[PDB]
Amino acid sequence: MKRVVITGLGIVSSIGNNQQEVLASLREGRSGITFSQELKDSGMRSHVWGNVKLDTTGLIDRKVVRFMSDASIYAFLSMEQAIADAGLSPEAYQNNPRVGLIAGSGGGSPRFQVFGADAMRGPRGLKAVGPYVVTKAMASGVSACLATPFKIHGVNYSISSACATSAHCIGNAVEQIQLGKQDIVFAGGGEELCWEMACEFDAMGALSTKYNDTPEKASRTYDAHRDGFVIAGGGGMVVVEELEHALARGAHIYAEIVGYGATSDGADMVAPSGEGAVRCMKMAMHGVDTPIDYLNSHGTSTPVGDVKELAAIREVFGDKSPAISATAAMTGHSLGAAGVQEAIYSLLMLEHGFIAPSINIEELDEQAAGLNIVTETTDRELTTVMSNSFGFGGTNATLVMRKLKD
Amino acid sequence: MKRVVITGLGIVSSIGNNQQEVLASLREGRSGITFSQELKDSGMRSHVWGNVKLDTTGLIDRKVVRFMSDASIYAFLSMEQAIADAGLSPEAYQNNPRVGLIAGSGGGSPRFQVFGADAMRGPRGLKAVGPYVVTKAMASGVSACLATPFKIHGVNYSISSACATSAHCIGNAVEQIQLGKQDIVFAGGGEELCWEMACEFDAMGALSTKYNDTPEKASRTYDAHRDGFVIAGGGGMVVVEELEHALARGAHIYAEIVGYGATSDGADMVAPSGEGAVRCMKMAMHGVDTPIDYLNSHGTSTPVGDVKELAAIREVFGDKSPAISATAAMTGHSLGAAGVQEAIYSLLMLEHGFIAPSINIEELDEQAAGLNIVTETTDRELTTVMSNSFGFGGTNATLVMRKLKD
Ligand SMILES: *C(=O)CCCCCCCCCCC
Ligand SMILES: *C(=O)CCCCCCCCCCC
Ligand SMILES: [N+]
Ligand SMILES: [N+]
Repeated sequence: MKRVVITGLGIVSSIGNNQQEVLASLREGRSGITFSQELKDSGMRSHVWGNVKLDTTGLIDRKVVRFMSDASIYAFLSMEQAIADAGLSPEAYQNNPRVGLIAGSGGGSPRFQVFGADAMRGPRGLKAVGPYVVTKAMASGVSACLATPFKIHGVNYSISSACATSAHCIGNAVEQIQLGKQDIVFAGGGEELCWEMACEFDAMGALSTKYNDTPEKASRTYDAHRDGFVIAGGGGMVVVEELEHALARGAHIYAEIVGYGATSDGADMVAPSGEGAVRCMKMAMHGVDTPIDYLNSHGTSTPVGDVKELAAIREVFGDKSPAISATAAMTGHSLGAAGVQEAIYSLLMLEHGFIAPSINIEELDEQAAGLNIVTETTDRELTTVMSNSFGFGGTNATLVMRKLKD
Repeated sequence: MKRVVITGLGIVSSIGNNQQEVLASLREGRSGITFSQELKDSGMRSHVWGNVKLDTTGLIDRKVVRFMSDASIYAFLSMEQAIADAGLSPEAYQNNPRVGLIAGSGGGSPRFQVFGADAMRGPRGLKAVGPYVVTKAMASGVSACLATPFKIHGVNYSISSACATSAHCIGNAVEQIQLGKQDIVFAGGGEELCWEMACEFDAMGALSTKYNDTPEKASRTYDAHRDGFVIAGGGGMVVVEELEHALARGAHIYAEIVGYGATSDGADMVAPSGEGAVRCMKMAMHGVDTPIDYLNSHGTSTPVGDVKELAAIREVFGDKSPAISATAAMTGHSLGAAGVQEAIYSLLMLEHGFIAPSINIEELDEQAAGLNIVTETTDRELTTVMSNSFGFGGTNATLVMRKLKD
């Protein structure tokens, strides 16, 4: 079939507003977690989050941004970055049936959905709601709000799968190219950050609550004292392109997507079975004749999740386990945007030959012994990398990226 | 080059709780629209909707339904029907890596999102929210809540694209089979019905408001006096299966999916360009050398939308325009669930050899002159049918289904 590569990337995360700032953070093992007065004031127990430190005011045309929620905004900015980074101009990607977009979010826009209901219940009713809430709150917001202004004519929809959302978007973009339907597909996603959505995770005891006094230490994947993930927001976009098309235009190729796994646990609603992850990674590794040098785990810093994934990793690789680090210990978990942002962190590590450190591991978990968990920025010539993304509903996604021969 | 067929269906709509009840409604041109005190009490101008006339209490295991919102419930029930209709036993589709599920909703669950925020702001805070709001409100709720209890091991995620959602879910399912990755994929979707979501549409003037005293006449696609669509809820699911696999087990085949189109307008955020729909239908018709005997239009009864689609149809078929009817005039528009429900209506028409009437046309719009809009139930031996689905963000989907030879 057709080979697929990544020729551009864009990102807005808790550790950087572009790939340069992100690279700097990854290398330094810098945390993007800060104290949130908003979460505290809402009555939550978790008072920390991975927020985007950027004033998006006036960065998007007024007539365009009026239909957008934060998830769409973060993704839109990420896409602008990706387009430039890919060296693409309007004449090449706009009004072109061979160019599409697949990007989504985990929950659309809880903030505007609540805004809509709150306004409607007010004395002005419909007049207070306004005519822009639907595009801001609908689940497809991220794809709709980008495909329209960027004049995309190809495929256009969002894939949603909880914390695996943007990982499946990328995988599906790869499939569109392998099917020969598209030459280029912008893939990724975004997720807003707000108490409206965060309080639901706190309500199920999934968020960290014992480290509010020391925010940068809250997310501590694999640490024996971890107590839940740190919610984060942001966006990310990658330019997925057919190999010949990319070579023909002299594009800059970060890596080739040589593996994509998507499976289902068919077990628990909010807990991983591990069995699904094993099949997902094996699927992504099928046909890959090179060993996995680095593995960017899902590792959101949860008691069960963290170790369940490691057990799955041991089952897949056995004794030949790759180097592992959970970037979430620095950035927090951006839910729907986690898949693309982590794929990007992995691509930056591959591009710059280094392994980001898995921070805040003061006491390694016993069930994490016998594995190579990197806790310090390590320079190394990586060739093949793997990134895992798991979401509620037993949904699993795995991406394997490899450098292209010279 | 795998061929794909539909071997089972399930549905919960405003016009029936199973395929038999729906068949009867379609043949009788019976409206599923009723007056809604809920919408009126909320302060809306639109007081009509296509509600599901069924008490779902106790129809799903307590431990399972606790994680579900209405969209998931409708889809779940639809899937139970589809499984039985397809004649699939547990050991045939469960714990099987070759069996997946792709289903979504247009907006997850506005009701539970608002519920969570409301509860959180109350005197009980987190305790009032409970630990089940995330799985109910997340955009992937429909796929997550079904893949888990049905023991799905293959693909598992939701495709979301506003009012084209379930149509893209079906198309993606076809793609998974064509890629040889799955032998069976349950595809479809669901959408809850509530003022929390409906008021947002009324706020942009998209819903009918001039026929509240005569509910069954509110949805009137192609009528010169149409004034917006009638919001509806419900679910639908179809069993997408590889041909050889279906034949081998002696499955009942409704039709083969011979065409699937998915395009983007790249124009207006909440209005169709028409140009995108032309490309979508043409894409779905590629290689289809049989004429379209019946076209189930998106036709949601909107001023601009109704005629824009007819213009696109004229451009695609020219002087060879097919018989057309908008089932939405009877059922209302179920948003994310519309795609699969309309594909099911089309399959029932194909299976039973008849064309459902496009009701409530008291005065045909002038821009619809010269077309074959069926306004009376008409028996006819159909062979190839087409169904269109369009959504905000300029997202387009078209499905073409054809009876298998003998
Ligand atoms: C990751 O799998 C955990 C679940 C994330 C679901 C997406 C975010 C849902 C927000 C709306 C519900 C609060
Ligand atoms: C169809 O294209 C019109 C848009 C449908 C969106 C359905 C989901 C909306 C959820 C958010 C409402 C404020
Ligand atoms: N990851
Ligand atoms: N349709």
